[PDB]
Amino acid sequence: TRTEIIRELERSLREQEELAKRLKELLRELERLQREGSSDEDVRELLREIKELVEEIEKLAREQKYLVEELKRQ
Amino acid sequence: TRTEIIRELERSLREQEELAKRLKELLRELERLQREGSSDEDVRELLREIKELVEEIEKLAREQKYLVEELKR
Repeated sequence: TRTEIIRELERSLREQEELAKRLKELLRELERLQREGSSDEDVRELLREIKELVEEIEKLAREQKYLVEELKRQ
Repeated sequence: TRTEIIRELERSLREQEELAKRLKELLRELERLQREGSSDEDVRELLREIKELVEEIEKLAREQKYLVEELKR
């Protein structure tokens, strides 16, 4: 039972890494668009995707809390 | 101990929660700056802060993987 929870937790932590990396990429793009100028629509589109990723990152935190509690309760 | 490693994981997750909370807060501000207009400097300043928070979230993932590796053994 320990191993199965750990495998799921490890997947979740990998996902956290990947989402943070993607978020960094989008923020880099936003900085470029702001620096060289762009349409308001172009900025809003990046902000929308950035918002989605941050919401996904929040979800992972709740998952990981649950999985760590499972490991604690064994 | 398993107990002490779990406590470290609990700490790291609390830190992750707080960063996520702050990150949403700053993004709301960023949306305001774009919506209501602002100096380029104000936007760049906020983006610098947001970038730092995201780097910490990535750092915490690596810390948490390290702690889980300890827990497995």
